[PDB]
Amino acid sequence: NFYQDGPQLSNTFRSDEALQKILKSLLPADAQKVALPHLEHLGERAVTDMLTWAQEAESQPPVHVPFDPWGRRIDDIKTSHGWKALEKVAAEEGIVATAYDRRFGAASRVYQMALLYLYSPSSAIFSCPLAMTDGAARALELYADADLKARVLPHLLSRDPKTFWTAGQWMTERTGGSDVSGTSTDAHPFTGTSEFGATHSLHGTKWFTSATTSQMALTLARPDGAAPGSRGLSLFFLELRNDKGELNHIQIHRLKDKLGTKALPTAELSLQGTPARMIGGVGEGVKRIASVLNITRIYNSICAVGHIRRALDLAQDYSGKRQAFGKLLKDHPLHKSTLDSLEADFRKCIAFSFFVANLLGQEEVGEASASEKILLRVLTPILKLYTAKKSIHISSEVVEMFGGAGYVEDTGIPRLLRDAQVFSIWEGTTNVLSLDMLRAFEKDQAGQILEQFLVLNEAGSEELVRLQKLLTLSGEQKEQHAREIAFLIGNAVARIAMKKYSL
Amino acid sequence: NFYQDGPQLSNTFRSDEALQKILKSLLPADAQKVALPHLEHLGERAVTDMLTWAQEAESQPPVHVPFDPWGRRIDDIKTSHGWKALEKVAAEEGIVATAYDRRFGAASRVYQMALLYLYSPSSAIFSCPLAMTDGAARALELYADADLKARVLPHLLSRDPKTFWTAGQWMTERTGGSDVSGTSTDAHPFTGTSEFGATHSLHGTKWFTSATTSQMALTLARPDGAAPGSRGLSLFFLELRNDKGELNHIQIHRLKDKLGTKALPTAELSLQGTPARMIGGVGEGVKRIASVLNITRIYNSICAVGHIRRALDLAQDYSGKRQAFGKLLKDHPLHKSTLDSLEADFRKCIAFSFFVANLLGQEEVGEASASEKILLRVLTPILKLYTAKKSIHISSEVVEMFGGAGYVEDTGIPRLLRDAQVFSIWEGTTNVLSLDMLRAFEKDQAGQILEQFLVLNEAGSEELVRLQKLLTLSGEQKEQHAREIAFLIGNAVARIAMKKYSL
Amino acid sequence: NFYQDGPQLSNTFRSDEALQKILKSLLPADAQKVALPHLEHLGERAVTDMLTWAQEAESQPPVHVPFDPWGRRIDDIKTSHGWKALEKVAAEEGIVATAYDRRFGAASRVYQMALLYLYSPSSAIFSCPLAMTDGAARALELYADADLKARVLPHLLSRDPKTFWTAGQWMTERTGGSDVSGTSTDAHPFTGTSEFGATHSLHGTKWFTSATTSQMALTLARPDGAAPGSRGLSLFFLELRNDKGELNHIQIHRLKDKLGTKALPTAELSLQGTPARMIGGVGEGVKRIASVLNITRIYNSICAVGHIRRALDLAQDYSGKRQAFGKLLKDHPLHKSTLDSLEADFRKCIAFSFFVANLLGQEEVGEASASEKILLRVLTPILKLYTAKKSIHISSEVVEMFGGAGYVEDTGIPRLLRDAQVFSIWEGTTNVLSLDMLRAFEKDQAGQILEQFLVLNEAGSEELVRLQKLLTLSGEQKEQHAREIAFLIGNAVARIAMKKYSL
Amino acid sequence: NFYQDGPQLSNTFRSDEALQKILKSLLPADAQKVALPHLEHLGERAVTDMLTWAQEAESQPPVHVPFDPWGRRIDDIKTSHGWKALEKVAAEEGIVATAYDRRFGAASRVYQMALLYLYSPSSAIFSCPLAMTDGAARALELYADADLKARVLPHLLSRDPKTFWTAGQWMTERTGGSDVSGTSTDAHPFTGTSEFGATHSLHGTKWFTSATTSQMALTLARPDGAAPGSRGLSLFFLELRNDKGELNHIQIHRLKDKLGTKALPTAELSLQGTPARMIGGVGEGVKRIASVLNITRIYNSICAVGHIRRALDLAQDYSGKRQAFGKLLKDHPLHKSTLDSLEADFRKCIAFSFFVANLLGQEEVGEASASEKILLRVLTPILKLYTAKKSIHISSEVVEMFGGAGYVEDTGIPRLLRDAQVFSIWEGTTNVLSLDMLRAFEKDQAGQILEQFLVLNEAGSEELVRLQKLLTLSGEQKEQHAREIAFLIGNAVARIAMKKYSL
Repeated sequence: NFYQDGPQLSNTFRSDEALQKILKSLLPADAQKVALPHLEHLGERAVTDMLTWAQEAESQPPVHVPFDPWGRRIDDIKTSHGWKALEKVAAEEGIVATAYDRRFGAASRVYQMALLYLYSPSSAIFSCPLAMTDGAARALELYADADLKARVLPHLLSRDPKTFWTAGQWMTERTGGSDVSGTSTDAHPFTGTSEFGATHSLHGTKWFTSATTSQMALTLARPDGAAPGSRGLSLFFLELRNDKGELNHIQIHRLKDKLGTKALPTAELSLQGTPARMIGGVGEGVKRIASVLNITRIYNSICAVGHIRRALDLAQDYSGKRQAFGKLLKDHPLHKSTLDSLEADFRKCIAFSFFVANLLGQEEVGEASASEKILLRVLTPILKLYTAKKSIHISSEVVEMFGGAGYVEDTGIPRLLRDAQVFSIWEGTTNVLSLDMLRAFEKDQAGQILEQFLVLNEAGSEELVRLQKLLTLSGEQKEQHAREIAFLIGNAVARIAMKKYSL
Repeated sequence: NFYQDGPQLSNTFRSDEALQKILKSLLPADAQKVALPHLEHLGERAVTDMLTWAQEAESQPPVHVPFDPWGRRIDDIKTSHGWKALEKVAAEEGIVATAYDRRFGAASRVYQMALLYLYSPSSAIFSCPLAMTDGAARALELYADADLKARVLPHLLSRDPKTFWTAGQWMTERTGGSDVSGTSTDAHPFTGTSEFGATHSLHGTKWFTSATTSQMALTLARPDGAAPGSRGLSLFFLELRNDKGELNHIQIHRLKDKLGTKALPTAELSLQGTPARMIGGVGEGVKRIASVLNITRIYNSICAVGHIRRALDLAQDYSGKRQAFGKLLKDHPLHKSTLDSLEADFRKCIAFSFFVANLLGQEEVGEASASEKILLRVLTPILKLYTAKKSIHISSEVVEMFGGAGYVEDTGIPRLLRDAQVFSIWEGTTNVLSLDMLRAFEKDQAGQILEQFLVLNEAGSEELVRLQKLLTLSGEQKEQHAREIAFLIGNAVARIAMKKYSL
Repeated sequence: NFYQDGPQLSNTFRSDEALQKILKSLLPADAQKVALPHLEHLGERAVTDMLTWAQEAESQPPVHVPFDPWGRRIDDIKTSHGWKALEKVAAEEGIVATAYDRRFGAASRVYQMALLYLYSPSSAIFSCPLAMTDGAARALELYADADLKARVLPHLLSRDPKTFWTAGQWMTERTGGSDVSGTSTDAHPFTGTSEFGATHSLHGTKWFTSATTSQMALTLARPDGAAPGSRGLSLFFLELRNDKGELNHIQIHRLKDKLGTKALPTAELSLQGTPARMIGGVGEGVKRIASVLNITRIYNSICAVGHIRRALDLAQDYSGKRQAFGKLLKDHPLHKSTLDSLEADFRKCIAFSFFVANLLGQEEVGEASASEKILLRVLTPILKLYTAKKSIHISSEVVEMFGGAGYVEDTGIPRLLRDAQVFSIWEGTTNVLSLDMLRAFEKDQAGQILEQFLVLNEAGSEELVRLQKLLTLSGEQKEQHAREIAFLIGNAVARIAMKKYSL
Repeated sequence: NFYQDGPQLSNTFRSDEALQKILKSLLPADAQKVALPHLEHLGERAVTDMLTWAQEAESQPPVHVPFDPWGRRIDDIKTSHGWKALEKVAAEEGIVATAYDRRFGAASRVYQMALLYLYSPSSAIFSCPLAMTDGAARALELYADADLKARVLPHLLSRDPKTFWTAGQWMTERTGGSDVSGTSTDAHPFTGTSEFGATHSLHGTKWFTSATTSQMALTLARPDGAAPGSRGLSLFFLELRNDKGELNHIQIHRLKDKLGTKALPTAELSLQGTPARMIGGVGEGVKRIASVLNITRIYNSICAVGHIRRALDLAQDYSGKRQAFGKLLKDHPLHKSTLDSLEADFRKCIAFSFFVANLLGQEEVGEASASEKILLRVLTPILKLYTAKKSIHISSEVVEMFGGAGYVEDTGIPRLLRDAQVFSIWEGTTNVLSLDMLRAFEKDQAGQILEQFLVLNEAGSEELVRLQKLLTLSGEQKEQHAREIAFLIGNAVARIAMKKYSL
């Protein structure tokens, strides 16, 4: 008799007025001429072939096969065809490469982040490998010798699926992930054959990694003569496999069985003499990898806001199809008010995100003012923790908006919450990033540069007045209030950005 | 080399100063004589044999076996030994029965709810069957003929596992759960044999049920020739199986694959001429079933707060074992402030819950004033939506407090979020209960009785002023503000209750 | 250190001297011109893309999805991409269609059976659907009205994957498969709409079926008012789905969890008013369906022998790679003698199979003598039970030849035994076919025609003497000796055929 | 409507006339007084609580958990409660210990083998650990120092579940299992703490083992100064865990996913400095472990015949419940003749098995004549390969006797074939044991002692005449015919034993 119609998606570029308004403000005419048709195309893929491949990957999670039938240690990771297909899309659509083709100045990074914004929610979180790939490319561009750059960058930035590499970023060990000072991976001097000029061999265990689907990784290790703690750490480049395709003295222990991001392989592994090449100098590892973090944290933000948009698209569509007590849900004043509130949060998030992406683009093309560089540094952790918390809140409300159906996995709706919860954890928790914000304040007059910016652009906001009072408090009291400070700034900046983009 | 020590629990009665303070206020001396050692005993089981049985049930979810090997339709649901054991615990510890032994007046229900509070978080949500069992006993006690009470109550209230029955409550159909007016299950006059005086046969589909875990159920159906909508619905009692152990014309379609509560069988089923007995008169179904809803909503609340306590117990213990940047997490001011904030929320929730539990007890022993009965009616939906939202927020924060480990299933931590999300959905969503609160106001001056209660018991405040101003608004403006109104009231009653119990 | 190299296959046409000798004897020059390059091509696919697709299908068995997420009964069966691909191969390589292109007279069927012989062992038993498809085409060709032939034959005999249909054959019910007289499926007159001229609606349960893999099926049912037993049964044609792709009143109960053939969906289903079209007259069902049985039994035989060849190819290759006590296994006299014995059995089986395949071809093009038609009738059940038993014996010996590895599933070797066991059970057990042989003798002097054939074609022998003595026995003594009689005949015909083909 | 009744078992002692006749011949009066009531009791357990525990273990196969949630390598093997329960039965019922309590002389081993015969088919192959436990106890009794015997034998032979140990026998490596000469496990001298007087540390990989549920194991290793090949191998004792329960430098790679014996943990593991104690002298390992093989091979035989009896009990019962073509299966002459033939094979197997068990008992109490010791040596491999092949043949026929149902796993019938196939592989393949027979012939005039025995007890058998002609052939021709020779002897001896026991 009666059966409920479930939610349906529509082209994600055409359905997103906020994104279109933002790009009209941030993209110059020559950029729009190329970007808008590309984006409209990607928006179509997001609800057609990508959507199916993502569903396929989520329904067939990766499997570790440590041994072949005759006892050879192979450490294969079996993935779905859909997962492999989503990697190919990332290459051919230039989801990473677009940022590094800086034809459009600062707008190149904006255009790229718009591609990521459409791609990510339909990628089964392949966007995580892409974040680390982008971060790795920038790090190599900034710090690596010309020969290493010549070998690796054409792969990371390739638009050809056959040559495209992704990178892992292997920073977490059992001792800590927030704090890497306890890193126990040793780097012994290495003299031998290599295809990339390896200088050391690495011995240690990496506790969360993206396993072996990536061709390279960056990691931290402690050379034989180095000091303890963070300043005995150097940055290292390594390749996972040799010519023939066998792992370079890398052993996978197991895959993590995770709350969400289930299509994404996350492994514990051991480096057992893995050949590697030091980048930068002894002791410089932590501060050099800091430029990988800035990019991955802005990826995380954009992916979290794309996730919000996907949850709300499903909720909006359902609200026009589900009836209760005589009315469609969208026509119940309380239900509509809840949706409106979530959409308002979304608008803050997407404006804030692209405001920061623009700042990032400005810095990457050398056109950022001293003030803009400081703003980028302060706002990046704030953006990340802000959009992450919002994406979890919104995903949970959307699960509840579907009622009982929201709690049953074959509707696809519980995944929204399971996946969203990752965003406030990966690349730094709310508290770790709140403290990074407080430490950004202590350098280059950054607290005052932020204050001047807020006074210049919206002196009369309710957030600024409260924020000023908090910023006068003691050191440890500011730490205790660090979250409140972060969200006041995030909200103040979101409002400024929304006005700037006419949202 | 280094391995992190994971969280450990300790006796849940001794470790809970809040619960002890509340019980010292609410239980008279004679009740304490019986209750406190029972609770200390149950608090030990909660972290020993129950914890093991719950883990086993969560690791071995129920499985539907529709057919035996020779083609007989049997619709068996295979469960773990741990799940069966937790059912035995519910009987022998009197997790339901304690409330119906009313020697301690209003305190009998308070004592029972303290038992539930300790039991639920170590029950793999067997507490859900218990809520529906308790609700069914109350409905039968209030409305059923003497012969039906004599048959069924000794099973529902038994302390002997061999005799104990649980009940299902089958309201939800595909057309709706919030709104049951679209109920399509027909009740035809029945003149066949039964063991319980069946009067009708039921034909329809019940879309979320507790499957065949229960020996009986209450449900709604539309008798032949009855009016459309909720006004044509009657309340029906049925038993699931006959003498031989065969399902009484009930077919299980499948089990739901759920976000959480995975040990709990939740089934879609069809009634295919299921004999049933009408309770009460034609047209009275929804109003009679409200006494099941009120009890299950208070169970939900107590279970949500027990869940919060469990999440925080794990976080607190971990915070004394995990180090970062040289210090235990508990010694980082921001982490400590976050924990303190979550604990403050916990204290509001438990005080509010037992305040309402005491009111329920008062009404059940006939000692509640007219105003207190009205308070109970108004505060029950508020308590439910209030504690549910807090439980989800706190579980998500606790997941993030464990960092990466928090996101990995074998630590047991992701389950906190997956399970918590259920609390804001079953037995009513936030918005549906917000509206139930608003309809309660429009009956017997309930809004005015509520307001006098808040004014008498708490000083003037901006929140109070804000609430009074909201309560005068338009029909539709009150609806738009229904959530804000509910949380304003919830916060006020929580403060009042915390003061009363010296928390 | 040391790791054993596992078995490898090579092109299955080039590696099979027996098959090549048989085809040089049975195929005329014009047939060889077409067939030999086609077969060499298929022999390559059998060890490349087909082998990969079969492994994938065996590793991802079909899954029944009875309900969509919103409660619609859809009864989907999800299969692997590999399974779908192997269906495409069957069409494009003309694994069925080749027989019905009778330009080469009796040799068209011989050529088709050579294709099946190479295809089947790398098909994850998709060859089972093909047998039933071939059988259905023959039944329709022989018995169906022109309009039904015009509709259906272009699908069954299509070489285009977009147009190709397979058929199921639904005979078995819970009461019996060997004996269909207890068939309980009723056929009521039907006056509704259909796309194929349906005359009845079917109501009953079919206990082993190929589920919804097929677009059509043949089945038996009892029309209203018909006699009891097999004499009341008629043959029915039905299509599984309508225009919209919805099942035509067919419900799938579940898939069988089988010892082997795990990639093949085998379902229990209920016909719940399924429109169907009677073929032939009332009471003629069993006799008309015999032309499906005869073809499927010869398919079974060829598939059993292809299975034997696959098992021995693996054993032979392994025997040239595995060492024990200083020598390759092939150089141990006892191991070599065991292999030689299994190979001698293989040669009997393949010669016997193609001998009967040639007879089938002769009859299908109208060129078979009266005696040869009778030989075909007698030898078909014998061939089937004979090759089946040999396939099981040889598979078990090959499992043991691999030693411990033979018993471990990821080597692929245990599957040889699990799959082989099916061959002696479907389309008739050893005893049921032994009795079919005995009833065939009692019709048209068939026993005497058989005996003259053996005497003319083979010298006198103790086996021959033993057989003649058995063929004169009592009604019940012949039954007790039915197996011995069948294997005596099978061995005699195998020797005669081997001599004829110079094996 | 119609549903088939499935097969049911009855007390396995009372239902087995062949076993009872054998024990009346082999057990003296004082032995029968104790044994027969014990056996009747075990026969009841075999079809009640053991049957359920075995089903439970087969439905919940063991799982390897290499890491705890915090990264500690624990290599846990999770087993079902039923598996644990079947171990307890083995201890309390004295399934091993009974043989070593030699109150009844040679009849003690017979009584024990009768217990094994009833136990094994209902043990989910826990009888395999018991075989290795028995073998280990005998080896220690024969060759170990008094102090080691004092420590270990009370555990192996315990009737108390709390103190009972099982043993593994770790002889197979990747290089070979039939041939152990390629053993690569090194034994370095060890000086340190041990609880059992360890003398060496072991380094190597064992390719098939019974994992970590056993407390001890025997294995072969090559000391630092030893020769290559088999005479550089010494026999070693080791314990798997220390005081606290952690593995003694043993790492489990994975469990095998096997054709059958699915309840039994079979693991690949590495010895990584595992402390061990040499038993016997350097170079003596292979010949000392030969006395473990003799016991495990007779266990295998008895278990294989118990397996035959179980398959036939199910088939016999089904044959009295399934009808086809108007008659119960048992009443169809061809079906009855097939059953009779299988039962005749069973009678040969059980008589042969207990004839050899009696010989074993005679040798263990020092009462075997020179001729009887030689007969035991020659007949042991023959018994093992004979009963194994018969059990596979009979299991396959029984699967087919159940028709389609026989091929579907939830009937329990396919397991009969999957499990039976192990018997011809473990502890030696048919060919390896056939060659061991031929080598037994070359010592102590053994071929002539066997001939004299056959001439004395049944000169007129058809087997002897054929056997004599084969035994005159050349060395390599005897090897080529080794299987035929083995089965002729097996059949000749089975006939002699059947006459001796009045079967």
